[PDB]
Amino acid sequence: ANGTVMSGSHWGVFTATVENGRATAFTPWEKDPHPSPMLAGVLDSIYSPTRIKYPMVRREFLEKGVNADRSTRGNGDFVRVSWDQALDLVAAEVKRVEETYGPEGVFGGSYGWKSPGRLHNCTTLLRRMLTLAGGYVNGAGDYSTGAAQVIMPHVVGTLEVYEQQTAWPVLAENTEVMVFWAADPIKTSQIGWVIPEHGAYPGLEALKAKGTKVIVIDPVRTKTVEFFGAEHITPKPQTDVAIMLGMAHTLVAEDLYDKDFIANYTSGFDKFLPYLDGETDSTPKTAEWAEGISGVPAETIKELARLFESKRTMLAAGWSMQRMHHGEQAHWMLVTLASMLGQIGLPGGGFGLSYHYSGGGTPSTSGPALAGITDGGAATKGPEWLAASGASVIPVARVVDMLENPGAEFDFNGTRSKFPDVKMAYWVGGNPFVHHQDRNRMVKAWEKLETFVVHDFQWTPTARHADIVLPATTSYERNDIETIGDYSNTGILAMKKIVEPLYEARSDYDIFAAVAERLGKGAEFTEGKDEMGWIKSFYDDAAKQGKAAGVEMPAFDAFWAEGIVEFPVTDGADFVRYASFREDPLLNPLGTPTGLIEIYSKNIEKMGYDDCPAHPTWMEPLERLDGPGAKYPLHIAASHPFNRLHSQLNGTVLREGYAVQGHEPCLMHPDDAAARGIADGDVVRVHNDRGQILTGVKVTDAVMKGVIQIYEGGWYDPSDVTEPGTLDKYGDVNVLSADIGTSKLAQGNCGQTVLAEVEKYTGPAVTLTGFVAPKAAE
Ligand SMILES: NC1=NC(=O)C2=N[C@H]3C(S)=C(S)[C@@H](COP(=O)(O)OP(=O)(O)OC[C@H]4O[C@@H](n5cnc6c(=O)[nH]c(N)nc65)[C@H](O)[C@@H]4O)O[C@H]3NC2=N1
Ligand SMILES: NC1=NC(=O)C2=N[C@H]3C(S)=C(S)[C@@H](COP(=O)(O)OP(=O)(O)OC[C@H]4O[C@@H](n5cnc6c(=O)[nH]c(N)nc65)[C@H](O)[C@@H]4O)O[C@H]3NC2=N1
Repeated sequence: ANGTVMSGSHWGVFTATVENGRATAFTPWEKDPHPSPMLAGVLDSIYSPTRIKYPMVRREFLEKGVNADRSTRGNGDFVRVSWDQALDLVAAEVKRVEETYGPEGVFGGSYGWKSPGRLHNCTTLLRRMLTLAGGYVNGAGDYSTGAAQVIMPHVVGTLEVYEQQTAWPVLAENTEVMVFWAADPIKTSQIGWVIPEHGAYPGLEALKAKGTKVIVIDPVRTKTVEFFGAEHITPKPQTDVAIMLGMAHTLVAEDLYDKDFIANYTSGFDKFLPYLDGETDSTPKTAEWAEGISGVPAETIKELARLFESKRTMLAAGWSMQRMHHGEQAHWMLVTLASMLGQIGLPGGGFGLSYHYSGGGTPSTSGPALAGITDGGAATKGPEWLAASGASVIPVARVVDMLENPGAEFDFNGTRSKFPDVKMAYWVGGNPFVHHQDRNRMVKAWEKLETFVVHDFQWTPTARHADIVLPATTSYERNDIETIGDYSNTGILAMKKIVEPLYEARSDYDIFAAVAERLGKGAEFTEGKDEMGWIKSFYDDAAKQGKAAGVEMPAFDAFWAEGIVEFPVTDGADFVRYASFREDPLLNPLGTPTGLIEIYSKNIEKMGYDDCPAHPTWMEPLERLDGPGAKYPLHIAASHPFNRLHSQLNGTVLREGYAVQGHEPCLMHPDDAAARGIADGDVVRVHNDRGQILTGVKVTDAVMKGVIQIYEGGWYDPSDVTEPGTLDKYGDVNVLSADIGTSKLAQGNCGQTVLAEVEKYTGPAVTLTGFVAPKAAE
């Protein structure tokens, strides 16, 4: 096999060079305006030393089954087995758990970023098989906008976080002041949930070319700051709401805010005002009060408030500030501040919660939607699940609380239910042993599972902790179809097979059709179709919709031969979010009970949640930098990796470009380094009451004083899985996070509410074992 093949991924469209059946180079699509350097690691992930070769069974589970000693999961003691033995065993375990415990005994939430592709959607495929097996417990929401996606529907009446933004070109022509609040779009625009078009880069470039004022509010001097030479505001992490309240207070005290916009488009500001003024608690939320909490100068806070009120301003907020205790307050208070500015719905004004994600704001084309295989759920009646058997769904980040407290009650967005009693967890396309908070608690809670099954193509910590590991193929070893552009709908791509499945790896589709076949539902899982039958069915449906919309597309074979279809932009570049509501709120009301922006929410008031009041409120978090009585001195900006997609690509050649002494890097301010005797490049121990990890320090004033940056996604590498609190040799920041809910409203994760201490490491030397396969899988 010596040629070139085009395909796509979460990092973008690309062309692979193949030489005697091996992919040797991934070259970015010629129309990608800003490719990601991570493509080199994508290619490397097909072949790296942590590629999973064969199906494996954890020796203790192979020998003892449910009586296994579960405290040794993760020690790497696996036995290689044949595909037939492993499929029989997985099918027997699914049947056994379903029969013995009901669907409530099987957790199938399997949260994860997987790979794009309408056919090879491993998490949907898992659920298609589990539906056929009798059912399963699902997850609700995600780790990205756990809080924001639940509070927005109460406030603005829509999901908001995953909806199209005012178009980039409308911003270049109308916005005078662009604010990136807790957003680093240069960093996070590299990837897409579906194939990315990188539409933010030309949008950002156009703002810079127009000379538009840009202000970044972030504890770290990011590349977004650098790109624009932006005015950079450095709040102590977790104090943005106090700053917003200080700005709002200033707008009232100086009599500047838009009273008309508040009277005509919002509901409940009159119940928020007294609190803002301090009438209810003797604590006027002044700029000075906000300086006390956040560290940002009171005069800067007022000057920003005045600037935003006097110029067409776009508040482009990111999501790290809601992935925290009381996370709901952040975007609720931002919308409240934006309502006080009165520019929601005007070209270039208001707010936007997706300018830093998957091309939000890239103009949408007139093309049709593309849909892929489904879980079969809307197809034969799932039996009756009664409340006594527990909820059939949990907020995703409550997975460990669930395992630890079967039958216990939990509150979620106005409803109380009981946790189901789960005995089996099946995970594909996700890495919970890296993405979930409080690794030491989670490691212990996993002992409640009888059986844990994982499919991946990389030996992640999650694969290392499974009882049964099945090697999946990458997208580059099969064919698929997918949209380019979560919002732009730039076109549809043929994700063409580049190389044959490596080693004994199999698509998740093939695996699940095999398990389903052993359960007696083979035909039902495949629907009588094969890989191209499924792909052509999705395409044809897309084509039928396009033909009916005046966007006719070629026949399938013709589309597949070209490898792509691109669609025309009609009016998508003119899109202004909230314009129709602004233009006539009686004709175009929002989906809230009042039809208006709810600054005070009667529906939330009725829930009676102490941690989620009925108007945006400054509440003390579990821990925050310089909080009164806080134990630990440094805030960890546990944010998204520049050179990984979460944990993805950790076990590739890219790792050498950022690792420090082989460990995940930790940014630290020179003053904080010097106070601990720490030198740039030193191995340091980062620890709190929940865990301890090793990182390699990079001393830089890019991180504000009091804050260290350790990205999420590091492959957890425990020194000894049987030792509680064991040191993590590589640097998974989730060993240090707490596992608590943003509040009772959303139950989102608080992965960025983290305080810790750092010292030069003086323990025993460490050997990294997470970047090579377990000995028996070699
Ligand atoms: N402290 C902290 N701060 C954060 O900001 C933070 N972010 C959170 C968020 S928003 C997210 S979404 C999570 C990410 O958590 P997530 O589990 O989504 O992370 P990934 O590293 O994308 O794991 C995806 C896995 O799927 C595997 N895979 C890819 N394609 C396939 C396939 O076709 N088949 C199979 N079987 N496997 C496949 C990949 O190899 C990889 O191991 O981390 C969350 N955790 C976080 N913690
Ligand atoms: N390169 C890359 N890697 C990825 O893993 C990745 N993941 C994707 C996913 S699923 C999503 S959800 C998004 C995540 O998009 P999200 O906006 O949640 O990104 P983060 O990197 O967690 O935080 C963005 C910025 O917030 C700053 N910040 C942290 N705490 C605070 C705070 O208290 N106040 C303020 N004002 N700023 C704070 C951080 O320093 C960081 O620069 O990116 C997506 N894109 C991604 N790109």
